[PDB]
Amino acid sequence: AMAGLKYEDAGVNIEAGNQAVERMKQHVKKTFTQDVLTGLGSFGSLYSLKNIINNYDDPVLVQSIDGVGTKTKVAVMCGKFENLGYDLFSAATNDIVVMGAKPITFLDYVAHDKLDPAIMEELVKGMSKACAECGVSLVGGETAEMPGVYQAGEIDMVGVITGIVDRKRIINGENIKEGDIVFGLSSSGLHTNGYSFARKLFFDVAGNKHTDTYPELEGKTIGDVLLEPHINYTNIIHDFLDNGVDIKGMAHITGGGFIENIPRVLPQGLGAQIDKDSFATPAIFKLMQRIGDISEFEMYRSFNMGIGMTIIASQDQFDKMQELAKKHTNTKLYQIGKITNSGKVEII
Amino acid sequence: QAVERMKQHVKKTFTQDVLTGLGSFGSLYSLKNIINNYDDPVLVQSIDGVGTKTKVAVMCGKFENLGYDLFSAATNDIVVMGAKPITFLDYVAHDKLDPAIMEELVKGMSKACAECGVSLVGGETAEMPGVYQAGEIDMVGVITGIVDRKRIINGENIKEGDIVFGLSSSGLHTNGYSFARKLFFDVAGNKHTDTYPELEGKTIGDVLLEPHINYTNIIHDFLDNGVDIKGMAHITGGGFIENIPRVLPQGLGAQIDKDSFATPAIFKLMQRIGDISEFEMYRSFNMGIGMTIIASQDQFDKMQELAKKHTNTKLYQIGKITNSGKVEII
Repeated sequence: AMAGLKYEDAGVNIEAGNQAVERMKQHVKKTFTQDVLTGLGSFGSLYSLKNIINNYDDPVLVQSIDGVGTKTKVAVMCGKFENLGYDLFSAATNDIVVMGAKPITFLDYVAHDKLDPAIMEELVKGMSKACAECGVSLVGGETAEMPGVYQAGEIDMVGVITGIVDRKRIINGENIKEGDIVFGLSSSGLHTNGYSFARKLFFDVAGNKHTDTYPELEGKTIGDVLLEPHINYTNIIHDFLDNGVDIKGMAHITGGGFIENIPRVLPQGLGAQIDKDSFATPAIFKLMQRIGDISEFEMYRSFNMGIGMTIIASQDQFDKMQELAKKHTNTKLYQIGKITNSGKVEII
Repeated sequence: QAVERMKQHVKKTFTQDVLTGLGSFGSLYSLKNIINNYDDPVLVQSIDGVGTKTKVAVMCGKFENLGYDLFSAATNDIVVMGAKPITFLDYVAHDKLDPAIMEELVKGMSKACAECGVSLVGGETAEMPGVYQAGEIDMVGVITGIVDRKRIINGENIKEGDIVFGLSSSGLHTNGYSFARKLFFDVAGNKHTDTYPELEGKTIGDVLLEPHINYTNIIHDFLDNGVDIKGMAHITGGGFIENIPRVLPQGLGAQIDKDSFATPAIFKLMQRIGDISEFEMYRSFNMGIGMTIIASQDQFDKMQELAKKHTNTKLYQIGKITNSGKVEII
C-alpha cells in the first residue's frame, strides 16, 4: 500500500486454527510407541497387539474410566491449567495399577462451556507428558462445547485407561492373611477428590481468594496447594513388581479414605488397622481441619489424609520396597498398618 | 435395590470372555479368544459424548433412549474401519444425581451392548453441582474393538464410479440438537409436548428423542458375509459434505441423489420452521441417512439379501463417487 496510511488489519493478529491443532498433534505424537498405527481423524490412532501377544502367556484387558471432578472449577478460577492433564491421567490409571496391570493406551474427553484452544493446548500438553512418563500412548480424544450444559467457564475432563495384565498375575488380595502389613505411599494433597468441599470451605465460608496463604502453608497460596497434581503411582508400583516385590493387594485411596477403599481387597472376615501417626499429613488437610472446624474423625472418614496408595504385603517385603522407593522422588513409602481378623477397616 | 437392578442390566452384557473386576460394576476382559480368532489383532478405540441431545432429554424428562444414544454415538465411529466392538465403559456427570434416571440410562446402554455382543466392563458417575446448570447432565462413553490388521477399511481403494449406499437414520441421532432446541423451544416458544402437521400427532420431544441407530450388527453381517466394502462414513455433525470426504482419496468427490431415500418428518419440519434451503439442510443434517457405505455396484445384491433381517434400518443406493473433489447433492 502507499505510505502514510493506517494498517487496515492493525491490532488483529489472529492465528489460523490449524496452528494450535498442529502443536497439539506434536505433543500427542510424543506418546507413541512402536505399537501405534495411523487411526481415524486428526488425533486418532490404533494399537497393534502383536507385542502383547508375544510377551504375555494369557493377557487380560483391564480398563477404567474416571473424571477429574470439581478440581477443574478451582483450576478455572485460578486460571491455572498446567497440572490438570496430570490429574486426569493419574485419576484413571492408578485405578488399574492396583491389579498389576501395565497401562498401554489412553483416551480423553474434555467438555467446555466455551472451548478455548489455548486452554485445550495446555491440557493436551499435560496429558501427553503424563502418558509419556509411563509409556502410554494417547490414541484418541474428543471435545464438546456446550454452554447450555455447563455453568460459565466450567469444564469436565474424562479419561479412559486401558492396560494389560497376565491372568495369573492379577493382584486380587486373595492371598492376604492376618499379620500381613499395610504400606502406603504419600499423596500430594487432595488429589482428585473433595474439591467441592474445599472450594466451599475456603472461598465461600472463609472468604479467601486463591492467592491467600495461611501459616500451615508457609507462604504458598491456597490455589497452588490445592492444584498440586494427583500422583501417578504407575512407575513405582512397576518398579516394585519388576524387582520381585510380592504384592498381595493394593487400594487406591480416593473419596472415603482408608475405610471406604481398603475393604475391597480384603478376604472375607479380615480387617486392617491403620495407624494415623505413622505417616505425615499434608498441610492442606491440617489447614482445612482447623479453618472448617472439622472433627478429626470426619477428616479421616473423608480424605486420603496423606496416603494416596496402599500396598499389602508381608513384613519381609519392606526392605526391598524402601530401597526401591528411594529413587522415586514424587512419593514417600511408609509402613502404616497391618491386616487383622477384625472384619473391619479401622483408623487408630 | 436400584443398584441391584443396574447390576442385572450390566451382567446381561457379559460374554464368556468377561472376568470379575474392581468395585461393584468393574469387570475385566480376557483376550484369549481374540488371540485365537485373529491373525494380527489391532485394538481400536473411540471416545464420544451424546452431546446437546441430553438437554432435550432432561427437558422432556425422558431418558429411555439416551443410554442407547450414547452407545451408538461411540460404537458407530469404529465400525467404519471394520472393527468389531468388544467392550464399553461409560461416565455420567450430573448437577444432581437422581438414581431413577441413572437406572434408565444404564438400562439403555446395556440393551445396546447386549444386542451386539459388547460387554459393559465399567463406569463411573459424578455429581458436580457448581459445574452443571440445573438438572443438566453429560454422558461420555468409550468403545474398544478389534480389527485384523489386513482388514482395516480406510477408503484407500475407492475409485470413481463406485456406488454410495446408505442406511437410514431414525432422526437427528446425536448431532444438531443445539440448533433443534433453539429452533423449537427458544424461538417458536414450543413445549416438548407440542406437535406439528409433519408429525401427525407425535410430540416434538418424542420425535427428537428417537435413539441413534446402532449399525454394528448390519455392518458386520455385510463384512463377514463377503460384501467388499471399500469405505464407510458415519454421518454425524456436518452431514454428507463434512463426513464423506474424510474417507475419499484425494481428488474424488461424491454425488448424492437426494430423492433416493426417505427423509424423516423431523427434518422436513425443521426445514420449514427455520426456512432453511434444501441446499443448507443437506450440509448440516443427516437427512435420513446415518451411515454411508462405499462399494462397487455389484455388491448391492448381496447387501440387499443380507439387510433383510435387520429391521432397525433400511438400505438404499444413494449416489456415486465422482472426480469432482466435492460432495454434491442433486
